[PDB]
Amino acid sequence: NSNICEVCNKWGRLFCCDTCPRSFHEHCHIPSVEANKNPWSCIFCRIKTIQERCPESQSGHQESEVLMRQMLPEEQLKCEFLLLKVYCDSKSCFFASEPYYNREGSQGPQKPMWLNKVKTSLNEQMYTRVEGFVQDMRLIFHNHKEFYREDKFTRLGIQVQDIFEKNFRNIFAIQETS
Ligand SMILES: [Zn+2]
Ligand SMILES: [Zn+2]
Ligand SMILES: [Zn+2]
Repeated sequence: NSNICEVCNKWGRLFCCDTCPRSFHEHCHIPSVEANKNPWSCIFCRIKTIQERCPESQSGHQESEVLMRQMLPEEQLKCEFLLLKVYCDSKSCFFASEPYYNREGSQGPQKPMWLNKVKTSLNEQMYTRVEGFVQDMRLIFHNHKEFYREDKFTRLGIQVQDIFEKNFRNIFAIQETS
């Protein structure tokens, strides 16, 4: 196995996947690493199995159809993995925990949102459709853009949203367009 956490790139108390070389901190994996289960397969492995069992799941889809899907187990898993893909970027630190807002010339968002809140909402099965999860995720970046206005710090929201959007298109096999 790997000697660092796949998500945060630090050593520590690591749980090792049995079907690939990745390792994880307990709460870096999503879902949190399962208590028993020998062997244990990580989320990357579980996502790969879905594709292999239904090759046609990789043909192009329309975003509007994807968002209306019910959060059955496979969609739940895909949203977990997309969330994990954002935490994999170090710039996710800025959007992880509950923000606060006191900047001259700006007002905080009406509906604050952050990664750990989305993590909890997945864990607690609070989303009934993919649209719920994607809306909260895009809301994180949109709040940041509006609040920071012309400060160059706005760019951090563009950068992390780009990671989200590329991974969304990959994981849910969105039809490629020009
Ligand atoms: Zn970690
Ligand atoms: Zn694995
Ligand atoms: Zn099939």
